[PDB]
Amino acid sequence: KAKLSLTQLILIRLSNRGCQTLEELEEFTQAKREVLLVTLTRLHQRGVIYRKWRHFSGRKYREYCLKHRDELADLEH
Repeated sequence: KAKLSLTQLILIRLSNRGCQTLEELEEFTQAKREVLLVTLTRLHQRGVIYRKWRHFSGRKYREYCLKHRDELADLEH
């Protein structure tokens, strides 16, 4: 993991699985949430990684999908 950047780690992780959570990316990278969010946000502005809230077990959690139309995210969720 250390050999790759946090950008590479997230993108490759989301390449393996279309959508992951911040907590799952946290465990994957072992990086800080804020630091990962910086990468996710900068990629989000580039239209690379998209975000959507999903209600689960009485609580809403935000998850991130790679190369997934935001419109489609709204339709699916």
